[PDB]
Amino acid sequence: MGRILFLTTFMSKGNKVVRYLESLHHEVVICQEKVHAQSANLQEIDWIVSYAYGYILDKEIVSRFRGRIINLHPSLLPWNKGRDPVFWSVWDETPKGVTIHLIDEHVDTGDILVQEEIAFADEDTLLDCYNKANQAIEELFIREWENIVHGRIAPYRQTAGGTLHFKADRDFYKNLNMTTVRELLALKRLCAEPKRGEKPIDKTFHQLFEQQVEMTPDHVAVVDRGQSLTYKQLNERANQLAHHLRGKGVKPDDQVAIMLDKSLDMIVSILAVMKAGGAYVPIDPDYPGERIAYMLADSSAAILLTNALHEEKANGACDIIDVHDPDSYSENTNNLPHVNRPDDLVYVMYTSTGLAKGVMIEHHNLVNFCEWYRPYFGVTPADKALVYSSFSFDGSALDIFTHLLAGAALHIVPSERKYDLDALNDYCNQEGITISYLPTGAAEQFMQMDNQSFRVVITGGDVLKKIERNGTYKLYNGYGPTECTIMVTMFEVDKPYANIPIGKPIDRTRILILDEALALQPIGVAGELFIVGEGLGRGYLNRPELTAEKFIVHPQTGERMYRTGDRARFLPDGNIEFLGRLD
Repeated sequence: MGRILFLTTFMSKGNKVVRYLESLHHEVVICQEKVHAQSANLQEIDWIVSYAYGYILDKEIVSRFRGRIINLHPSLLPWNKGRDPVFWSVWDETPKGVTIHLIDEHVDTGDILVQEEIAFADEDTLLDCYNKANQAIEELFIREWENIVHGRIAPYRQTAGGTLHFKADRDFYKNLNMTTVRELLALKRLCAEPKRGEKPIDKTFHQLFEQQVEMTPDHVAVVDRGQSLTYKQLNERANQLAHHLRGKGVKPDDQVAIMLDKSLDMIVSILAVMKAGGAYVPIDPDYPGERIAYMLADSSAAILLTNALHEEKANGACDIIDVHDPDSYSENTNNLPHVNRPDDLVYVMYTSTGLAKGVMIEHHNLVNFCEWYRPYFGVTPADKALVYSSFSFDGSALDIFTHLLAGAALHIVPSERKYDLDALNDYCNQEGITISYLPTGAAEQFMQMDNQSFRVVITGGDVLKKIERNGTYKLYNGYGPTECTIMVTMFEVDKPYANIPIGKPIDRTRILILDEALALQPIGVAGELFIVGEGLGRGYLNRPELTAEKFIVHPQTGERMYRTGDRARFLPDGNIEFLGRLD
Protein backbone atom coordinates (compact mmCIF):
# COMPACT_ATOMS: atom_id res chain seq x y z
CA MET A 1 0.00 0.00 0.00
CA GLY A 2 2.73 2.44 1.00
CA ARG A 3 6.32 2.70 2.22
CA ILE A 4 6.71 3.64 5.89
CA LEU A 5 9.79 4.96 7.71
CA PHE A 6 9.91 3.73 11.31
CA LEU A 7 12.14 5.89 13.51
CA THR A 8 13.29 4.64 16.92
CA THR A 9 16.43 4.25 19.04
CA PHE A 10 15.13 2.39 22.09
CA MET A 11 12.37 0.18 20.66
CA SER A 12 13.19 -3.07 18.86
CA LYS A 13 12.78 -3.80 15.14
CA GLY A 14 10.04 -6.37 15.74
CA ASN A 15 7.51 -4.09 17.43
CA LYS A 16 3.80 -4.94 17.33
CA VAL A 17 3.52 -1.66 15.43
CA VAL A 18 6.06 -2.63 12.77
CA ARG A 19 4.59 -6.10 12.28
CA TYR A 20 1.04 -4.75 12.17
CA LEU A 21 2.02 -2.25 9.48
CA GLU A 22 3.84 -5.02 7.63
CA SER A 23 0.66 -7.09 7.91
CA LEU A 24 -1.05 -4.32 5.94
CA HIS A 25 1.55 -4.93 3.21
CA HIS A 26 3.58 -1.82 4.04
CA GLU A 27 7.33 -1.82 3.44
CA VAL A 28 8.60 -0.66 6.83
CA VAL A 29 12.07 0.88 6.77
CA ILE A 30 13.58 0.88 10.26
CA CYS A 31 16.19 3.53 11.06
CA GLN A 32 17.87 4.26 14.40
CA GLU A 33 20.18 7.14 13.46
CA LYS A 34 19.83 10.85 12.73
CA VAL A 35 19.03 11.35 9.05
CA HIS A 36 19.31 14.29 6.65
CA ALA A 37 17.31 15.23 3.56
CA GLN A 38 19.71 13.38 1.24
CA SER A 39 19.20 10.16 3.23
CA ALA A 40 18.22 7.12 1.17
CA ASN A 41 15.85 6.24 4.01
CA LEU A 42 13.64 9.14 2.91
CA GLN A 43 13.32 7.96 -0.71
CA GLU A 44 9.66 7.37 -1.62
CA ILE A 45 8.30 7.54 1.94
CA ASP A 46 4.57 7.96 2.52
CA TRP A 47 4.49 8.01 6.32
CA ILE A 48 7.08 8.59 9.04
CA VAL A 49 6.25 6.88 12.34
CA SER A 50 8.52 7.81 15.25
CA TYR A 51 8.54 5.92 18.55
CA ALA A 52 11.01 6.68 21.35
CA TYR A 53 13.21 8.31 18.70
CA GLY A 54 16.15 10.00 20.41
CA TYR A 55 16.92 12.54 17.68
CA ILE A 56 15.41 15.66 16.10
CA LEU A 57 14.41 15.71 12.44
CA ASP A 58 15.72 18.67 10.44
CA LYS A 59 13.09 21.33 9.76
CA GLU A 60 13.61 20.60 6.07
CA ILE A 61 12.24 17.10 6.66
CA VAL A 62 9.40 18.06 9.02
CA SER A 63 8.07 20.59 6.51
CA ARG A 64 8.37 18.26 3.52
CA PHE A 65 6.56 15.49 5.42
CA ARG A 66 4.12 17.87 7.13
CA GLY A 67 0.94 16.14 8.24
CA ARG A 68 2.60 12.77 7.64
CA ILE A 69 4.96 12.47 10.62
CA ILE A 70 3.30 10.52 13.43
CA ASN A 71 4.87 10.12 16.87
CA LEU A 72 4.04 7.64 19.63
CA HIS A 73 4.72 9.34 22.96
CA PRO A 74 3.86 7.35 26.12
CA SER A 75 2.63 10.34 28.14
CA LEU A 76 -0.58 12.33 28.52
CA LEU A 77 0.66 15.39 26.63
CA PRO A 78 1.30 18.21 27.34
CA TRP A 79 2.36 16.42 30.54
CA ASN A 80 5.88 14.97 30.52
CA LYS A 81 7.23 16.11 27.16
CA GLY A 82 10.73 14.98 26.20
CA ARG A 83 12.68 12.12 27.74
CA ASP A 84 11.69 9.52 30.36
CA PRO A 85 8.00 10.50 30.20
CA VAL A 86 6.72 7.56 32.27
CA PHE A 87 9.30 8.04 35.03
CA TRP A 88 8.52 11.74 35.38
CA SER A 89 4.80 10.97 35.20
CA VAL A 90 5.22 8.86 38.33
CA TRP A 91 7.69 11.18 40.07
CA ASP A 92 6.02 14.55 39.42
CA GLU A 93 2.68 12.80 40.01
CA THR A 94 1.18 14.12 36.77
CA PRO A 95 -1.84 12.67 34.95
CA LYS A 96 -0.93 9.37 33.25
CA GLY A 97 -1.61 8.42 29.64
CA VAL A 98 -0.32 7.75 26.14
CA THR A 99 -0.48 10.05 23.11
CA ILE A 100 -0.23 9.61 19.35
CA HIS A 101 0.38 13.06 17.88
CA LEU A 102 1.83 15.05 14.98
CA ILE A 103 5.42 16.31 14.88
CA ASP A 104 6.15 20.05 14.69
CA GLU A 105 9.30 22.18 14.98
CA HIS A 106 9.45 21.70 18.76
CA VAL A 107 9.58 18.84 21.27
CA ASP A 108 6.27 16.97 21.58
CA THR A 109 4.11 20.08 21.19
CA GLY A 110 2.35 19.04 17.98
CA ASP A 111 -1.42 18.61 17.68
CA ILE A 112 -2.90 15.40 19.10
CA LEU A 113 -4.38 12.70 16.88
CA VAL A 114 -5.45 10.25 19.58
CA GLN A 115 -4.87 10.07 23.33
CA GLU A 116 -5.98 7.93 26.28
CA GLU A 117 -5.47 7.61 30.04
CA ILE A 118 -3.43 4.84 31.66
CA ALA A 119 -3.18 3.66 35.28
CA PHE A 120 -0.19 2.47 37.30
CA ALA A 121 -0.65 0.37 40.44
CA ASP A 122 1.05 1.31 43.71
CA GLU A 123 2.86 -2.05 43.49
CA ASP A 124 4.11 -1.74 39.90
CA THR A 125 7.82 -1.25 39.29
CA LEU A 126 8.78 1.67 37.04
CA LEU A 127 9.86 -0.94 34.49
CA ASP A 128 6.33 -2.34 34.61
CA CYS A 129 4.92 1.15 34.08
CA TYR A 130 7.31 1.65 31.17
CA ASN A 131 6.19 -1.65 29.63
CA LYS A 132 2.50 -1.02 30.32
CA ALA A 133 2.73 2.39 28.64
CA ASN A 134 4.49 1.03 25.55
CA GLN A 135 2.01 -1.84 25.42
CA ALA A 136 -0.90 0.60 25.63
CA ILE A 137 0.29 3.11 23.02
CA GLU A 138 1.20 0.30 20.62
CA GLU A 139 -2.30 -1.16 20.92
CA LEU A 140 -3.75 2.33 20.51
CA PHE A 141 -1.76 2.82 17.31
CA ILE A 142 -2.93 -0.53 15.93
CA ARG A 143 -6.52 0.45 16.77
CA GLU A 144 -6.49 3.97 15.35
CA TRP A 145 -4.06 3.49 12.44
CA GLU A 146 -6.82 3.12 9.84
CA ASN A 147 -8.45 6.31 11.11
CA ILE A 148 -5.08 8.08 10.90
CA VAL A 149 -4.20 6.90 7.37
CA HIS A 150 -7.45 8.08 5.81
CA GLY A 151 -7.01 11.34 7.71
CA ARG A 152 -10.52 11.35 9.14
CA ILE A 153 -9.31 12.26 12.64
CA ALA A 154 -9.48 15.96 13.49
CA PRO A 155 -6.20 16.96 15.17
CA TYR A 156 -6.76 19.05 18.32
CA ARG A 157 -4.17 21.33 19.91
CA GLN A 158 -2.67 20.29 23.24
CA THR A 159 -3.91 21.87 26.46
CA ALA A 160 -1.85 24.79 27.76
CA GLY A 161 0.96 24.04 30.20
CA GLY A 162 2.31 20.58 30.94
CA THR A 163 5.94 19.75 31.70
CA LEU A 164 9.22 19.07 29.89
CA HIS A 165 12.26 16.95 30.76
CA PHE A 166 15.66 16.55 29.11
CA LYS A 167 17.95 13.53 28.76
CA ALA A 168 20.15 14.27 31.78
CA ASP A 169 17.36 15.11 34.25
CA ARG A 170 17.17 11.45 35.33
CA ASP A 171 20.90 11.09 36.12
CA PHE A 172 20.32 11.74 39.83
CA TYR A 173 17.65 9.01 39.77
CA LYS A 174 19.50 6.33 37.79
CA ASN A 175 19.30 3.76 40.61
CA LEU A 176 15.50 3.91 40.92
CA ASN A 177 14.67 1.84 37.83
CA MET A 178 13.41 -1.21 39.74
CA THR A 179 11.80 0.72 42.60
CA THR A 180 8.03 0.61 43.07
CA VAL A 181 5.66 3.54 42.50
CA ARG A 182 5.01 3.50 46.24
CA GLU A 183 8.71 3.23 47.09
CA LEU A 184 9.55 5.99 44.62
CA LEU A 185 6.95 8.43 45.94
CA ALA A 186 8.09 7.60 49.46
CA LEU A 187 11.68 8.42 48.53
CA LYS A 188 10.37 11.62 46.95
CA ARG A 189 8.52 12.62 50.12
CA LEU A 190 11.68 11.97 52.15
CA CYS A 191 14.31 13.57 49.90
CA ALA A 192 12.51 16.11 47.67
CA GLU A 193 13.27 19.84 47.81
CA PRO A 194 11.45 22.03 50.37
CA LYS A 195 7.96 23.31 49.55
CA ARG A 196 7.41 26.94 48.57
CA GLY A 197 6.49 29.70 51.02
CA GLU A 198 9.51 29.45 53.32
CA LYS A 199 11.63 32.52 54.11
CA PRO A 200 15.23 32.83 55.32
CA ILE A 201 15.85 32.97 59.08
CA ASP A 202 15.92 36.63 60.13
CA LYS A 203 17.07 36.46 63.76
CA THR A 204 20.29 36.09 65.74
CA PHE A 205 20.43 34.17 69.01
CA HIS A 206 20.95 37.14 71.33
CA GLN A 207 17.99 38.79 69.61
CA LEU A 208 15.77 35.89 70.67
CA PHE A 209 17.40 35.73 74.10
CA GLU A 210 16.86 39.45 74.70
CA GLN A 211 13.27 38.86 73.58
CA GLN A 212 12.93 35.99 76.05
CA VAL A 213 14.32 38.17 78.86
CA GLU A 214 11.49 40.67 78.44
CA MET A 215 8.94 37.84 78.73
CA THR A 216 10.47 36.03 81.73
CA PRO A 217 12.82 38.59 83.34
CA ASP A 218 12.48 37.41 86.95
CA HIS A 219 12.67 33.70 86.09
CA VAL A 220 15.86 31.83 87.02
CA ALA A 221 18.20 31.67 84.02
CA VAL A 222 21.30 29.91 85.35
CA VAL A 223 22.19 28.22 88.65
CA ASP A 224 25.66 27.39 89.93
CA ARG A 225 25.60 25.72 93.35
CA GLY A 226 24.00 28.21 95.76
CA GLN A 227 24.26 31.23 93.47
CA SER A 228 21.85 32.07 90.65
CA LEU A 229 21.02 34.73 88.05
CA THR A 230 17.63 35.67 86.63
CA TYR A 231 17.18 36.36 82.91
CA LYS A 232 17.17 40.09 83.65
CA GLN A 233 20.27 39.85 85.86
CA LEU A 234 22.10 37.65 83.35
CA ASN A 235 21.11 39.95 80.50
CA GLU A 236 22.24 43.10 82.30
CA ARG A 237 25.59 41.64 83.34
CA ALA A 238 26.21 40.24 79.87
CA ASN A 239 25.30 43.69 78.55
CA GLN A 240 27.78 45.43 80.85
CA LEU A 241 30.54 43.12 79.64
CA ALA A 242 29.33 43.29 76.03
CA HIS A 243 29.60 47.09 76.04
CA HIS A 244 33.21 46.77 77.19
CA LEU A 245 33.92 44.15 74.52
CA ARG A 246 32.47 46.17 71.64
CA GLY A 247 34.41 49.10 73.07
CA LYS A 248 37.62 47.12 72.65
CA GLY A 249 36.76 46.89 68.95
CA VAL A 250 34.85 43.62 68.65
CA LYS A 251 32.91 43.44 65.38
CA PRO A 252 30.81 40.88 63.46
CA ASP A 253 32.65 37.66 62.49
CA ASP A 254 35.45 38.48 64.98
CA GLN A 255 36.51 35.62 67.24
CA VAL A 256 36.72 36.08 71.01
CA ALA A 257 38.39 33.36 73.06
CA ILE A 258 36.83 32.23 76.33
CA MET A 259 38.92 30.23 78.79
CA LEU A 260 36.86 29.39 81.87
CA ASP A 261 35.49 26.46 83.84
CA LYS A 262 31.74 25.88 84.02
CA SER A 263 30.25 28.77 85.98
CA LEU A 264 27.96 31.79 85.83
CA ASP A 265 30.84 33.82 84.41
CA MET A 266 31.01 31.43 81.46
CA ILE A 267 27.38 32.06 80.54
CA VAL A 268 27.84 35.80 81.04
CA SER A 269 30.96 35.68 78.87
CA ILE A 270 29.31 33.72 76.05
CA LEU A 271 26.26 35.97 75.87
CA ALA A 272 28.52 39.02 76.22
CA VAL A 273 30.56 37.93 73.19
CA MET A 274 27.37 37.40 71.17
CA LYS A 275 25.78 40.70 72.17
CA ALA A 276 29.08 42.50 71.57
CA GLY A 277 28.95 41.26 67.97
CA GLY A 278 31.54 38.50 67.68
CA ALA A 279 31.65 34.72 67.97
CA TYR A 280 33.05 32.93 71.03
CA VAL A 281 35.85 30.37 70.84
CA PRO A 282 35.60 28.06 73.88
CA ILE A 283 38.90 26.73 75.26
CA ASP A 284 38.84 24.09 78.00
CA PRO A 285 41.49 25.06 80.58
CA ASP A 286 42.03 21.36 81.31
CA TYR A 287 43.34 20.89 77.77
CA PRO A 288 47.08 20.42 77.28
CA GLY A 289 48.96 23.71 76.89
CA GLU A 290 49.82 22.47 73.41
CA ARG A 291 46.23 22.28 72.15
CA ILE A 292 45.38 25.50 74.00
CA ALA A 293 48.28 27.27 72.29
CA TYR A 294 47.21 25.87 68.92
CA MET A 295 43.53 26.76 69.39
CA LEU A 296 44.52 30.33 70.28
CA ALA A 297 46.97 30.46 67.38
CA ASP A 298 44.64 29.15 64.67
CA SER A 299 41.74 31.35 65.77
CA SER A 300 42.14 35.05 65.00
CA ALA A 301 40.94 35.89 68.51
CA ALA A 302 42.56 39.14 69.64
CA ILE A 303 40.67 39.05 72.95
CA LEU A 304 40.57 36.39 75.68
CA LEU A 305 37.99 36.22 78.47
CA THR A 306 39.44 34.26 81.38
CA ASN A 307 40.33 34.06 85.07
CA ALA A 308 43.50 35.09 86.86
CA LEU A 309 43.71 31.35 87.54
CA HIS A 310 43.86 30.29 83.88
CA GLU A 311 45.46 33.58 82.79
CA GLU A 312 48.94 32.08 82.41
CA LYS A 313 47.83 29.13 80.26
CA ALA A 314 47.67 31.49 77.28
CA ASN A 315 51.26 32.73 77.68
CA GLY A 316 50.43 36.30 76.69
CA ALA A 317 48.92 35.17 73.39
CA CYS A 318 46.25 37.89 73.37
CA ASP A 319 44.70 40.87 75.14
CA ILE A 320 43.22 39.42 78.32
CA ILE A 321 39.94 40.59 79.84
CA ASP A 322 39.49 39.53 83.46
CA VAL A 323 35.91 38.46 84.15
CA HIS A 324 36.57 39.23 87.83
CA ASP A 325 37.90 42.75 87.27
CA PRO A 326 35.03 45.23 87.79
CA ASP A 327 36.71 47.42 85.15
CA SER A 328 35.84 44.75 82.57
CA TYR A 329 32.17 45.67 83.08
CA SER A 330 30.57 48.90 81.86
CA GLU A 331 27.93 50.87 83.76
CA ASN A 332 25.47 50.55 80.88
CA THR A 333 23.04 47.65 81.36
CA ASN A 334 20.98 48.26 78.22
CA ASN A 335 20.85 45.95 75.22
CA LEU A 336 23.47 47.00 72.67
CA PRO A 337 22.42 48.27 69.23
CA HIS A 338 22.02 45.24 66.96
CA VAL A 339 24.76 44.94 64.33
CA ASN A 340 24.62 41.23 63.45
CA ARG A 341 23.00 39.29 60.63
CA PRO A 342 21.86 35.64 60.86
CA ASP A 343 24.82 34.63 58.65
CA ASP A 344 27.43 36.02 61.05
CA LEU A 345 29.52 33.59 63.10
CA VAL A 346 28.14 32.69 66.53
CA TYR A 347 30.88 30.29 67.67
CA VAL A 348 33.93 28.32 66.52
CA MET A 349 34.49 24.88 68.05
CA TYR A 350 37.32 22.46 67.29
CA THR A 351 37.27 18.78 66.34
CA SER A 352 40.56 16.87 66.61
CA THR A 353 43.01 11.94 62.76
CA GLY A 354 45.00 15.15 62.34
CA LEU A 355 45.38 18.67 63.71
CA ALA A 356 42.13 20.00 65.18
CA LYS A 357 39.97 21.98 62.75
CA GLY A 358 37.93 25.02 63.78
CA VAL A 359 34.33 24.40 62.74
CA MET A 360 32.59 27.68 61.90
CA ILE A 361 28.94 27.99 62.93
CA GLU A 362 26.64 30.91 62.09
CA HIS A 363 23.68 32.34 64.02
CA HIS A 364 20.97 30.97 61.73
CA ASN A 365 22.44 27.50 62.25
CA LEU A 366 22.01 27.76 66.01
CA VAL A 367 18.65 29.54 65.84
CA ASN A 368 17.23 26.76 63.66
CA PHE A 369 18.24 24.03 66.11
CA CYS A 370 16.91 25.95 69.11
CA GLU A 371 13.65 26.83 67.36
CA TRP A 372 13.24 23.14 66.53
CA TYR A 373 14.34 21.97 69.98
CA ARG A 374 11.81 23.92 72.05
CA PRO A 375 8.53 22.71 70.50
CA TYR A 376 9.86 19.22 69.71
CA PHE A 377 10.65 18.47 73.36
CA GLY A 378 7.92 20.80 74.64
CA VAL A 379 10.34 22.85 76.71
CA THR A 380 8.82 25.42 79.07
CA PRO A 381 10.03 27.80 81.82
CA ALA A 382 8.95 25.09 84.27
CA ASP A 383 11.85 22.96 83.04
CA LYS A 384 15.38 22.75 84.43
CA ALA A 385 18.47 21.62 82.51
CA LEU A 386 22.10 20.66 83.16
CA VAL A 387 25.11 22.36 81.61
CA TYR A 388 26.93 19.03 81.47
CA SER A 389 29.13 18.80 78.38
CA SER A 390 32.49 20.54 78.11
CA PHE A 391 31.84 23.96 76.61
CA SER A 392 34.47 23.17 73.97
CA PHE A 393 32.05 20.58 72.56
CA ASP A 394 28.84 21.23 70.61
CA GLY A 395 26.82 19.38 73.25
CA SER A 396 27.17 22.46 75.43
CA ALA A 397 25.42 24.54 72.79
CA LEU A 398 22.47 22.20 73.27
CA ASP A 399 22.63 22.55 77.05
CA ILE A 400 22.94 26.34 77.23
CA PHE A 401 21.26 27.83 74.17
CA THR A 402 18.19 25.65 73.58
CA HIS A 403 16.87 25.99 77.13
CA LEU A 404 17.55 29.72 77.49
CA LEU A 405 15.19 30.55 74.61
CA ALA A 406 12.59 28.31 76.25
CA GLY A 407 12.75 30.37 79.45
CA ALA A 408 14.01 27.38 81.41
CA ALA A 409 16.65 27.33 84.16
CA LEU A 410 20.22 26.16 83.56
CA HIS A 411 22.07 24.25 86.28
CA ILE A 412 25.87 24.21 86.18
CA VAL A 413 27.45 20.77 86.53
CA PRO A 414 30.60 21.12 88.66
CA SER A 415 33.62 18.80 88.51
CA GLU A 416 32.73 16.85 91.65
CA ARG A 417 29.62 15.40 89.99
CA LYS A 418 30.84 15.21 86.39
CA TYR A 419 31.99 11.59 86.74
CA ASP A 420 30.04 10.52 89.82
CA LEU A 421 26.65 10.12 88.14
CA ASP A 422 25.10 8.79 91.35
CA ALA A 423 25.88 12.12 92.99
CA LEU A 424 24.67 13.90 89.86
CA ASN A 425 21.54 11.75 89.99
CA ASP A 426 20.93 12.92 93.55
CA TYR A 427 21.36 16.54 92.44
CA CYS A 428 18.83 15.97 89.66
CA ASN A 429 16.36 14.34 92.07
CA GLN A 430 16.79 17.18 94.57
CA GLU A 431 16.71 20.12 92.15
CA GLY A 432 14.01 18.49 90.03
CA ILE A 433 15.96 18.42 86.78
CA THR A 434 13.53 17.65 83.95
CA ILE A 435 15.52 17.59 80.70
CA SER A 436 19.12 17.35 79.48
CA TYR A 437 21.61 15.91 77.00
CA LEU A 438 24.16 13.32 78.14
CA PRO A 439 26.75 11.72 75.83
CA THR A 440 26.13 8.06 74.94
CA GLY A 441 28.68 6.79 77.46
CA ALA A 442 27.33 8.75 80.42
CA ALA A 443 23.72 8.34 79.30
CA GLU A 444 24.03 4.55 79.37
CA GLN A 445 25.29 4.79 82.95
CA PHE A 446 22.52 7.10 84.13
CA MET A 447 20.08 4.31 83.26
CA GLN A 448 21.55 2.41 86.21
CA MET A 449 20.90 5.32 88.56
CA ASP A 450 17.44 5.61 90.13
CA ASN A 451 15.90 8.84 88.81
CA GLN A 452 12.47 10.43 89.24
CA SER A 453 13.17 14.03 88.23
CA PHE A 454 13.77 13.67 84.49
CA ARG A 455 11.03 14.02 81.88
CA VAL A 456 13.30 13.63 78.86
CA VAL A 457 16.91 12.63 78.26
CA ILE A 458 18.73 13.05 74.95
CA THR A 459 21.76 11.04 73.83
CA GLY A 460 24.14 11.25 70.89
CA GLY A 461 27.74 10.89 69.74
CA ASP A 462 28.84 7.28 70.14
CA VAL A 463 26.63 4.34 69.16
CA LEU A 464 23.74 3.84 71.58
CA LYS A 465 23.07 0.20 72.50
CA LYS A 466 21.45 0.05 75.94
CA ILE A 467 17.86 1.23 76.47
CA GLU A 468 16.62 -0.30 79.74
CA ARG A 469 16.47 2.39 82.42
CA ASN A 470 15.08 2.81 85.94
CA GLY A 471 13.41 6.20 85.53
CA THR A 472 10.07 6.98 83.88
CA TYR A 473 11.50 9.46 81.38
CA LYS A 474 11.41 9.44 77.58
CA LEU A 475 14.69 8.49 75.90
CA TYR A 476 15.85 10.17 72.69
CA ASN A 477 18.73 9.16 70.42
CA GLY A 478 20.12 11.89 68.17
CA TYR A 479 22.85 12.26 65.55
CA GLY A 480 24.79 14.89 63.64
CA PRO A 481 28.32 16.19 63.03
CA THR A 482 29.80 19.35 64.56
CA GLU A 483 29.96 20.76 61.03
CA CYS A 484 26.15 20.68 60.82
CA THR A 485 25.51 22.18 64.26
CA ILE A 486 25.00 19.86 67.23
CA MET A 487 22.59 17.35 65.68
CA VAL A 488 20.56 16.98 62.48
CA THR A 489 18.39 13.95 63.30
CA MET A 490 16.40 12.82 66.34
CA PHE A 491 14.73 9.54 67.35
CA GLU A 492 12.39 8.71 70.22
CA VAL A 493 13.46 5.32 71.57
CA ASP A 494 10.24 3.36 72.08
CA LYS A 495 11.50 -0.22 71.76
CA PRO A 496 14.84 -2.02 72.10
CA TYR A 497 16.73 -2.47 68.82
CA ALA A 498 19.84 -4.31 67.64
CA ASN A 499 20.46 -1.04 65.82
CA ILE A 500 18.68 1.90 67.44
CA PRO A 501 17.79 4.26 64.58
CA ILE A 502 19.04 7.86 64.65
CA GLY A 503 15.64 9.12 63.52
CA LYS A 504 14.31 11.69 61.08
CA PRO A 505 15.71 15.12 60.09
CA ILE A 506 15.02 18.23 62.18
CA ASP A 507 13.47 21.45 60.85
CA ARG A 508 14.74 22.86 57.55
CA THR A 509 17.14 19.95 57.02
CA ARG A 510 17.25 16.99 54.65
CA ILE A 511 19.36 13.84 54.74
CA LEU A 512 20.18 12.11 51.46
CA ILE A 513 21.48 8.54 51.23
CA LEU A 514 23.70 8.59 48.15
CA ASP A 515 25.95 6.08 46.39
CA GLU A 516 29.55 6.70 45.32
CA ALA A 517 28.27 8.51 42.23
CA LEU A 518 26.24 10.85 44.46
CA ALA A 519 23.00 9.43 43.03
CA LEU A 520 19.91 8.71 45.14
CA GLN A 521 19.60 5.31 46.79
CA PRO A 522 16.20 3.62 47.10
CA ILE A 523 14.66 3.40 50.57
CA GLY A 524 16.26 0.50 52.43
CA VAL A 525 19.49 0.66 50.43
CA ALA A 526 22.74 1.65 52.15
CA GLY A 527 24.87 4.59 51.06
CA GLU A 528 26.78 7.63 52.27
CA LEU A 529 24.78 9.97 54.51
CA PHE A 530 24.68 13.50 53.09
CA ILE A 531 23.28 16.45 55.04
CA VAL A 532 21.45 19.39 53.46
CA GLY A 533 19.76 22.55 54.71
CA GLU A 534 19.80 25.10 57.51
CA GLY A 535 22.16 23.06 59.68
CA LEU A 536 25.26 23.36 57.48
CA GLY A 537 27.84 25.74 58.94
CA ARG A 538 30.28 28.03 57.15
CA GLY A 539 33.05 25.41 57.09
CA TYR A 540 36.52 24.92 58.55
CA LEU A 541 38.45 28.01 59.66
CA ASN A 542 41.48 28.70 57.43
CA ARG A 543 40.96 25.36 55.63
CA PRO A 544 39.32 26.41 52.33
CA GLU A 545 40.41 23.31 50.39
CA LEU A 546 39.18 20.92 53.08
CA THR A 547 35.97 22.94 53.25
CA ALA A 548 35.57 22.47 49.50
CA GLU A 549 36.12 18.74 49.98
CA LYS A 550 33.53 18.21 52.71
CA PHE A 551 31.02 20.92 51.76
CA ILE A 552 30.18 19.97 48.18
CA VAL A 553 28.07 21.31 45.34
CA HIS A 554 26.10 18.29 44.13
CA PRO A 555 26.83 17.51 40.44
CA GLN A 556 23.18 17.11 39.38
CA THR A 557 21.24 19.04 42.03
CA GLY A 558 23.73 21.87 42.63
CA GLU A 559 22.70 22.16 46.28
CA ARG A 560 25.25 22.75 49.04
CA MET A 561 25.63 19.47 50.92
CA TYR A 562 27.88 18.12 53.67
CA ARG A 563 29.68 14.82 53.11
CA THR A 564 29.62 13.09 56.51
CA GLY A 565 31.63 10.01 55.57
CA ASP A 566 29.11 7.94 57.52
CA ARG A 567 27.22 4.89 56.28
CA ALA A 568 23.43 4.75 56.67
CA ARG A 569 20.04 3.96 55.14
CA PHE A 570 16.36 4.88 55.43
CA LEU A 571 13.95 2.47 57.10
CA PRO A 572 10.44 1.98 55.65
CA ASP A 573 8.99 4.25 58.36
CA GLY A 574 11.23 7.18 57.43
CA ASN A 575 13.66 6.72 60.32
CA ILE A 576 17.37 6.75 59.43
CA GLU A 577 19.68 3.91 60.48
CA PHE A 578 23.41 4.35 61.12
CA LEU A 579 25.65 1.64 59.62
CA GLY A 580 29.16 2.60 60.73
CA ARG A 581 31.93 4.47 58.94
CA LEU A 582 32.61 4.26 55.19
CA ASP A 583 36.18 3.07 55.78
